[PDB]
Amino acid sequence: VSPPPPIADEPLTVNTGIYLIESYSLDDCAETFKVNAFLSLSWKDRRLAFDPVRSGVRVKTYEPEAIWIPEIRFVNVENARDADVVDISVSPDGTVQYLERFSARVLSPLDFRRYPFDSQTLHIYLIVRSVDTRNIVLAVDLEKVGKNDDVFLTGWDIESFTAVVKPANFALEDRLESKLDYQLRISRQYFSYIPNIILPMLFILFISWTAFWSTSYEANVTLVVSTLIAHIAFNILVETCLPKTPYMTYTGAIIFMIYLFYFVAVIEVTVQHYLKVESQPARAASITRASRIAFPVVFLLANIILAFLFF
Amino acid sequence: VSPPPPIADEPLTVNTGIYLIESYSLDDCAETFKVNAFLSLSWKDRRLAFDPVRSGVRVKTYEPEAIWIPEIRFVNVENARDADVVDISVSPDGTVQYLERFSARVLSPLDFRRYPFDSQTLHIYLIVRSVDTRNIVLAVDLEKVGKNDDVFLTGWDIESFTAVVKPANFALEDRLESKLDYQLRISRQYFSYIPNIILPMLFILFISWTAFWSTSYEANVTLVVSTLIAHIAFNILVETCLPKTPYMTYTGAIIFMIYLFYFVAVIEVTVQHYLKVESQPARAASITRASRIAFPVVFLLANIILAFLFF
Amino acid sequence: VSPPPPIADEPLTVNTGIYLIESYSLDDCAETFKVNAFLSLSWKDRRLAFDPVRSGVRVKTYEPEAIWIPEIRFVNVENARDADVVDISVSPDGTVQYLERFSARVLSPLDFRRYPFDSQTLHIYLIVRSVDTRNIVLAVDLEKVGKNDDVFLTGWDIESFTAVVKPANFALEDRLESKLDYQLRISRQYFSYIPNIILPMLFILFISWTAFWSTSYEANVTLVVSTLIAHIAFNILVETCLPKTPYMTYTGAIIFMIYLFYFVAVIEVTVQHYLKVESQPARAASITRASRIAFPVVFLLANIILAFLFF
Amino acid sequence: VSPPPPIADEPLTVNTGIYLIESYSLDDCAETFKVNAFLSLSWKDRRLAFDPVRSGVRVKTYEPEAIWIPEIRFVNVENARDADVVDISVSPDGTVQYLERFSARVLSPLDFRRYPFDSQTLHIYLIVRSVDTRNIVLAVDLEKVGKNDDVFLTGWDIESFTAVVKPANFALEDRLESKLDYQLRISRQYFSYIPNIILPMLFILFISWTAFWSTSYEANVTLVVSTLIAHIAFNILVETCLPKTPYMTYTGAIIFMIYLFYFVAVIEVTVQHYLKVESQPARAASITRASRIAFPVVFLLANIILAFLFF
Amino acid sequence: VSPPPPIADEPLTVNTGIYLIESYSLDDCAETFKVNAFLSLSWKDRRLAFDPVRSGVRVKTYEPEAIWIPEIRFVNVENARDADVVDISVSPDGTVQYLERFSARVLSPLDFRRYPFDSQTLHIYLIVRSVDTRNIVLAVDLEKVGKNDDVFLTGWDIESFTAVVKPANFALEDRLESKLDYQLRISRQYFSYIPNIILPMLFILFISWTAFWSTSYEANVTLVVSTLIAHIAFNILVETCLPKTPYMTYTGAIIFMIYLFYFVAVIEVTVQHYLKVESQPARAASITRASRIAFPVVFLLANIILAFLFF
Ligand SMILES: [Cl-]
Ligand SMILES: [Cl-]
Ligand SMILES: [Cl-]
Ligand SMILES: [Cl-]
Ligand SMILES: [Cl-]
Repeated sequence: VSPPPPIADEPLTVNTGIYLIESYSLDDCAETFKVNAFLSLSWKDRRLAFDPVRSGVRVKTYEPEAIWIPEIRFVNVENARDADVVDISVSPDGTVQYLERFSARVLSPLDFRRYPFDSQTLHIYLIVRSVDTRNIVLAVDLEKVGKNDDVFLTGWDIESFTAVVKPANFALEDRLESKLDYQLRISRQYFSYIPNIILPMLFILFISWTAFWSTSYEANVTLVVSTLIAHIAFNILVETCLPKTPYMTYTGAIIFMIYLFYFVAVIEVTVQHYLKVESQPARAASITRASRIAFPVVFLLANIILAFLFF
Repeated sequence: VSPPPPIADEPLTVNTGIYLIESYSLDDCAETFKVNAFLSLSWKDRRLAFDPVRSGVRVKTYEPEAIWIPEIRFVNVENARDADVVDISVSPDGTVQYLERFSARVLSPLDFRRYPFDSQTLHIYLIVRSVDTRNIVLAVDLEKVGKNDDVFLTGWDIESFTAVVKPANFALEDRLESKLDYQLRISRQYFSYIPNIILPMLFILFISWTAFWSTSYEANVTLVVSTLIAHIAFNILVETCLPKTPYMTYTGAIIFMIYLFYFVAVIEVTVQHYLKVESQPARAASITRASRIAFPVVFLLANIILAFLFF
Repeated sequence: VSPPPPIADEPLTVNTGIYLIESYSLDDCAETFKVNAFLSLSWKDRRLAFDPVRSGVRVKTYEPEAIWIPEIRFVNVENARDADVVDISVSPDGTVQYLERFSARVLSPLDFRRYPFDSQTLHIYLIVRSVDTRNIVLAVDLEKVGKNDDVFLTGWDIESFTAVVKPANFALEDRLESKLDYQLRISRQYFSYIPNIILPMLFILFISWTAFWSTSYEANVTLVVSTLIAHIAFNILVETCLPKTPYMTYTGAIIFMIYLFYFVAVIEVTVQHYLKVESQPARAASITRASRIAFPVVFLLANIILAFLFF
Repeated sequence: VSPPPPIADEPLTVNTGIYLIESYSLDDCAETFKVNAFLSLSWKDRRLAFDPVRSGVRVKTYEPEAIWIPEIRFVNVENARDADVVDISVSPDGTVQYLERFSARVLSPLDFRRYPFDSQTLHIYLIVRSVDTRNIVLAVDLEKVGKNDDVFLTGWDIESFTAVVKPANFALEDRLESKLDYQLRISRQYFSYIPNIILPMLFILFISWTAFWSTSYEANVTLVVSTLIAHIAFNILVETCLPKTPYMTYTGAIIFMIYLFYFVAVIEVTVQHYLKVESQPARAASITRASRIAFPVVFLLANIILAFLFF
Repeated sequence: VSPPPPIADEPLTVNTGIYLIESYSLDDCAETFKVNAFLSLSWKDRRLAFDPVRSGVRVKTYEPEAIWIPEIRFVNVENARDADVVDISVSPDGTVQYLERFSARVLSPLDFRRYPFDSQTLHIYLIVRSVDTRNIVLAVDLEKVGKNDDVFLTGWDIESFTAVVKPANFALEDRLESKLDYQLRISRQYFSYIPNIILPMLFILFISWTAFWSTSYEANVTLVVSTLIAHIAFNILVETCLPKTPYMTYTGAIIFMIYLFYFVAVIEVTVQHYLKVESQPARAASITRASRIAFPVVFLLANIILAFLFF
């Protein structure tokens, strides 16, 4: 079968709808997520119009092979979606109501700048390519756009699932293409990061600052260097796959700062020891006493600056 | 072929049954489990009724293509099930007995609050979407619901496999959906956690408390900081992928408390040393002596409170 | 097509055979193994019997579609096997000789109690479900059961590949099922565990016992605590994915004992130091001197008890 | 069908085009990348020519089976591509315009010599094998070569996607092969390596150099050996799967140098201590004082030499 | 169709050829490698004979379905090769020339005894099972055996790709099988192991030997025990998945020896300290002085013995 002909020169409108049944496997490192949903399609085919009285039914059911069906695809998918046609209904005026259930792995970039206090807009791009006999344009049927109440993404809060009504019409490979943007907004559940990651990492850093209440060089070396090892080992324990970004992130800046702090603490411990050995205890004592305040104060200030710069 | 028509207006009843053959890959991180089972279906189609005397047969066998079959799907699956039709039998009255063997990856959320002493109810939701001509409703054949004796889930005790008899009937995209809840009750085998994880982790923490029987600051620094490293290294060794939860868990609270305890132990060691150096040994001695009791007592008390709050 | 009818009321016997070509990927954690083999099937169909006089051919070759073939499946597989029909031969009396080459991922539970000195019996369960007209029973053709000489399983010694001749006949989903048990006996190659894992782990433990020849508390703390870190780090290096078991294992008991030994060694080091500081060197000296013998002796004794208890 | 015959002795020209829709999974370890693209093909088959006036149509649409299609394959793919034919249009002169959407895993070697400041040229080799009746030659339509604006490779800057116009024509197994080289130029986003990896690794090395301002052998041993552990632990934390190369790399040379530096620092600490103990403090003091300058200077010089040799 | 009949009772010869296009993913742990190659087949089927004058063609082209094709399989594959048929050419005498491009994961055992200075012979076994009407025998067409110049295996040098001309003909399940051995000779690129693994590991061991130039027990304990931790941590950093072997390997022996050396160094440090404390400094001094030579000498000697025993 070939596409329905226009009455006049008009393009064929395909009314679309996506209804989320399941969302899962949001992979931060791959920048992908898996979706299981309904894809509803609607268009007019006058060749399928009938008289309900002379035919004996109010609705007609067809097998996909029996009628012409627009070839709809997703742009940002890894491999083509897994689809099962659920229903094909034709109304007296020739209106076709198509419904399929599909599953797909969607490629959608993420912004890590505010991780782990970030929000993301996931995109699902629907596309149709025009045929020789006529142009095909996509539209959104808002009554057929939504999500199941029990839809969840582990580690995320689902904000909304909507579609940008106006399609993007453009030329690709010498034909017109009609593209729709379906948007899934999510915000990361940051709660667990506080007791699990941030607080223990700060405790380890605070342990190193005890070296400012000790004049024992051997003990101070153990304090600063062993806490540095504990910090690295803790980071191995707690690490999750985050991809390499061409921009600076909030977490990246803090982590770099923590390393810088271990380094400066070694400098202080080295300087305090050298001055004592070189018969200058007054200088050594005033540097250590200032460090007791300078280290937590500079750390608190830098964090406020970073929090302000990123949020 | 379209669905069988009704006698009066009554909906078509599809009698369901799921029999577990294999259960495997219960992934705590992904909150999924794989299942290999039988799906039995039964309904009556009058258009299939025959005279056994004329036909010379008491039962008729059909290929799926030859007859109308209800489109049954699973709600909480990653991809649509891989199914192999085993048998289709039609009796003289038009009763169809359908049987398939299928494999599916099921998405079912887990409650980690009581991990590793948790129990879970895994769900397998069966669904049917109604058609234009008639409404399709699902029913449970509790007799045809079971599991093979050899069915095992590594690390779990399988309690029961059943279904909630009453289906959930609701509207979705202008059509009725009939949903059945099949429930697989499991409880975690916690035994191994005691010698493998809990006891060695406690031993490492108890080692740090020996610093309260020593006035050597250099030895105490090594004790507390090196045990903190041992704790982290031990946690790397025994870790399993638990996902990040928006709620506090029993294990999460304990682990945080263990870090807090290493931190407070450093504080004590720092304070005891500072008072000795600042010519106050009486204060330093009474703080260390109180710590010998305060540390195990507060630890035992906090654990009882947490165990009470979570169980 | 439909099954061959019986002459008298006798069930149809399907003579089976499995011949191993390749065995691989024995996954201890998943409790699965992959197999590549031949599945030979043989049964009698009188409708296919032909007179060798007015025909021409000695044996007739058929395509799977042309004739009735029993639906044979594996019980303990993840997904249905990938099979390629190699040959279908029909002899004058209607004896059908079927041959396929298949690959499958088999789910077979393992007993870890004696790991790494364990032996396992891997099972491949063949099954047939009976039909409306007649009952189907499985049998073993011993001349068609075996394995290729080159068959190897990395890390294991293949003892034998046999079948339990008597099938297990039972009811399931209102029909008779005939199940055969094919057994692949294997024993773990434990050799490498001795130089790679056991010996270095013992050396690390023996290092901690040197603390009984030293009265230096600072050195003893480093000895016991740093060896505990070395032990944990070594275990991270050599670990393999053994699953969590509801029973105690030989390795599990030894590893727990090693942790207990590090703990008791800290106790001793703590006690020896405390007694010296509390003007009791005689007691401290006799505890350390006894520990020099008590630690290796108790360790040797406990190991003998455990080895006896598990073997 | 067989290929269109030649008018004179000329080969059949197949005009090719590749348009990138998605690029993902650039695996440095496997030296592979996944691609989702359009493959456009164009050639003339005179047997397909028609009269538009008689036919009443200006374009003819065909199913792949109905007409002869050149067998185009990729050389450097893991498996054959997953392709979906989108369009086949025939114009009155017999010009065929073919379009498919495909996904493929491409094997393309990477040069690690300049990692992480490297640039790579990814190759996608298109090939056609000639037939008995006629020679098939590939051509590029650079207009039909491009990429979607949203195409991204995590951690890389996509510079260009082009084709080398001249195909490589050669004999293989007694037939002509026409090969086209499609090139995807990428350059690694090195920014993040500076704060995340290089700077913390240098800080850890600088900590070891503080041993040159201390005469305490116990503190110096801890400084050098504990920083060596911190360096190794840090490398475990921030590391990606680079494959083993038969050539020396920039990163490989630097990392080796860092280990050599830890070794020489131990030598210095050992020598300084030995001379002091052997009543030679003047020598010990001058070696340590020279090391304060020698270590950073030699490190800065060697890095300049390496940077010059590799860039 | 069925196989071509014999003129007399001669077997059917199938001339084979394998031409390597790509080789990749040599997995040491799984003992597998992936291959992308051409499989060329040639045999005579007189039923396909034609007169070039009548047909107007000197060569005929067929689709796989249209003619009888020998069922060729690989013995040592995981699943079955997935091939796409490239060409089928029949000459007037009925000589068929078949060509397919395939991809396959091949299971081929590796000898780790000499790792990482090892060489391997990878095998690809081609097989054909004979039929009732006639025996099928495999042959090698040497003009159709080879590899593309660009063929590479990351981490390996490809020496040669050849076939053992004489097939292995044997009986299996009452039928003849004709097996060919295709051999891919490779040698490991060991270069990178020298700066990346061997040299840093030796440096760490040499650091422990500095304890023989120090009488400080506390410093010596830190030296030997902390280097042991560095060694283990380094091994975690550089480790690759070698499988467990029932035989001793060169690398296995060296690694065991390194652990033994750390153990004996602790013994020495323990003995030296004990003798000093037990008023025997002369003995302690001569043991330490002998160790300065004994440790590097015994290490150099044992390595020479091991290198001789393994090479
Ligand atoms: Cl799609
Ligand atoms: Cl489903
Ligand atoms: Cl199966
Ligand atoms: Cl391809
Ligand atoms: Cl194969």
